[PDB]
Amino acid sequence: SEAQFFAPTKESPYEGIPGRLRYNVRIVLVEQDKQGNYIARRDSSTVSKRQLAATVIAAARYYAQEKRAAVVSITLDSQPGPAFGKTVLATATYAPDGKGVSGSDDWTWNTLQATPRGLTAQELKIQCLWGEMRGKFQVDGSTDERRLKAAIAKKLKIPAEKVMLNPVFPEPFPQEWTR
Repeated sequence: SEAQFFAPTKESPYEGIPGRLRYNVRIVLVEQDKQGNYIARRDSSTVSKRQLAATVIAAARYYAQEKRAAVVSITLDSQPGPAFGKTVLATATYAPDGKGVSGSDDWTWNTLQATPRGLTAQELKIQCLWGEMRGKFQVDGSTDERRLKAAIAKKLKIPAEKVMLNPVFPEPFPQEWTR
């Protein structure tokens, strides 16, 4: 039920609401390799929903303190990559003063989401191939999923019914987990 090692991939402020700084951050799970270097976590399928939630909760609390932000949004991605080369594993928005994003809301925590588990090395590889190859499979402004699924399947020598960008959708997570 503890937070996992993470590294930010993107950080940006939003000051649209006068006197209420928002800080939006995208994070990924990391691990140490044999050489002691940090890399994108190879397999997160054994990471629980509770651990994914604890990671975004801890990151939100960290950034609120460090950037002196009134509001902090954290998105945990499956791995580094383009928009369609990764998926959301967990999310959390934190407003320490209990006034939400607007400054007149009545919440401290919102947009609490976490997938039931992380992804396997194979699921992560499929996502990476999806992101790299999809540009060659554009037909009338949309991805030809049938042909993209088949080309990944042929490359990895696996069935096409195992090929998808999002193998596991996020779920809400309880408010009591943030206490």
